[PDB]
Amino acid sequence: AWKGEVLANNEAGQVTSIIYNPGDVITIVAAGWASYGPTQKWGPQGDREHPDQGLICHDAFCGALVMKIGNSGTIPVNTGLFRWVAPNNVQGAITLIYNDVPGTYGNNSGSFSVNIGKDQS
Amino acid sequence: AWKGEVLANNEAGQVTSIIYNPGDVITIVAAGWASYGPTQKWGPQGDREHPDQGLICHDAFCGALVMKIGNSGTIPVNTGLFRWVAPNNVQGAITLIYNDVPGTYGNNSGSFSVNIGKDQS
Amino acid sequence: AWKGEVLANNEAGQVTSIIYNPGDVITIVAAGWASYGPTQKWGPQGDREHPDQGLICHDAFCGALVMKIGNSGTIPVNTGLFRWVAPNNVQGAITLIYNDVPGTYGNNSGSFSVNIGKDQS
Amino acid sequence: AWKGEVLANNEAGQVTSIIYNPGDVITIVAAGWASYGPTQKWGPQGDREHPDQGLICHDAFCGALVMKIGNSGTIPVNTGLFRWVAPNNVQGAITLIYNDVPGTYGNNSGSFSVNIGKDQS
Ligand SMILES: OC[C@H]1O[C@H](O)[C@H](O)[C@@H](O)[C@H]1O
Ligand SMILES: OC[C@H]1O[C@H](O)[C@H](O)[C@@H](O)[C@H]1O
Ligand SMILES: OC[C@H]1O[C@H](O)[C@H](O)[C@@H](O)[C@H]1O
Ligand SMILES: OC[C@H]1O[C@H](O)[C@H](O)[C@@H](O)[C@H]1O
Ligand SMILES: [Ca+2]
Ligand SMILES: [Ca+2]
Ligand SMILES: [Ca+2]
Ligand SMILES: [Ca+2]
Repeated sequence: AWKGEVLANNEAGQVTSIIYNPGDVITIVAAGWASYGPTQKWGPQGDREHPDQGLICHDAFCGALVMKIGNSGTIPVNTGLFRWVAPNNVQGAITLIYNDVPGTYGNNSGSFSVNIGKDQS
Repeated sequence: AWKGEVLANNEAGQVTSIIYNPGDVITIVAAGWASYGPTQKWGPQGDREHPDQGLICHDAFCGALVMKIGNSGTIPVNTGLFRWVAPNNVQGAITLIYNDVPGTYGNNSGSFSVNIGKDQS
Repeated sequence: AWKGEVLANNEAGQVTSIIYNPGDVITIVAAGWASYGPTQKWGPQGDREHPDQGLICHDAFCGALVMKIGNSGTIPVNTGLFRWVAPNNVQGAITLIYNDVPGTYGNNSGSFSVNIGKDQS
Repeated sequence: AWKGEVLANNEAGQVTSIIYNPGDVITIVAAGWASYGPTQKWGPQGDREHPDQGLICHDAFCGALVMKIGNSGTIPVNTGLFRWVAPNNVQGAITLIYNDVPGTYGNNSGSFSVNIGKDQS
């Protein structure tokens, strides 16, 4: 299992120790408070009012938690994944990432605390 | 395992099929958008910019997801619980509850989708 | 999870720390060598070439591992149960027992080693 | 998980759909009756009274269930493995094999039924 923090201002995100292998079932729980610039903070689902101005993940709000598995495209995590299995032919290390516009992470703040584990399968 | 909705304006909470028994380990993941009044909506962590005016759970923000197990006091859930074990002498039906001030539920809207599962022990 | 030994000579059997509750999924793995009287020893499946002369469990061979959940009747365990749900409504402490005819346990010998845990549900 | 059968006269063994990966925890439960040549049949622990005359696994009796993980050596399975981690960092597909002397499988009969699953990690 893996337990850690994902920094909102980290454009490259956080490569965890979790290698998602074919057939794996995983569970992720994410918590905390982060900002993509404003004084205000949002949780791992991000800001439902802010427009997508070129986000690394277009299927989640600005300020949401997302991930990559190996060299996959971005996949929404939001508050977490419950006994989740990946789409075909997706595998590799899980990288966790705050959803913002590339080049605009510098004014970000806060973090999410995240637990990942493998479930029975 | 249980999957269901928890309505923000339901003061009674939502009873799930989950009976928490001594020794049980559980995982909860909660998602979605709800309001305790304002036209704006918050995820399962609630509104961190709002004061506690006599909330059912003082250990969570207003608009947060909370729970009771049998006749326990309120326990925070927020975005979820990862492989969690209850305090001794806490057991019975899990009821999920939106965190608000009692009697002020009428102006609430939205809801959270919540998965609960028992883990290996 | 529980690990312990079940003696062939114990007509009372072995209480475990596992309480089976409705909806629980369990796994048991049993190993070792025992006898209901003969010099030869058998594993937890017992002796397939021996007639049933009034065994505590008619659905398993003489010398097999069986169990009770609370005050249920006997349920075969044999070498174990993989991610098993009680097919009947039963509840309570699992007790493990060597399958022999009551009062004939005085010539029995050996024991089985047994692991039991609850699985995700 | 994988649910299948292992035939006593299959010298190569049965390749399963389970790929053991680094960090995996597995549970195996095996049942049934088989023979390495005699009339009698034995369970997945094999015959504790038969000498080792060059068995493919020296850590298990003749007629026992064993396996290989990738190009590992033979690993005893017997009645099964409870929440088990592979030693020495072995990894790869799990192949299940009846323990007998190489070239003497031709007179074998019966089978074991086997369940394999991955556990939480
Ligand atoms: O839309 C994303 C964008 O939102 C605001 O304009 C922020 O101040 C920028 O840093 C960037 O995060
Ligand atoms: O702080 C609790 C309180 O918050 C706001 O004022 C809402 O209008 C009320 O309905 C109540 O939910
Ligand atoms: O059938 C059961 C019976 O089997 C033999 O007769 C044994 O010697 C007895 O002690 C009893 O275990
Ligand atoms: O020791 C193993 C050996 O045992 C007997 O002699 C069998 O007939 C052989 O086929 C072989 O399985
Ligand atoms: Ca920004
Ligand atoms: Ca309200
Ligand atoms: Ca006896
Ligand atoms: Ca043979």
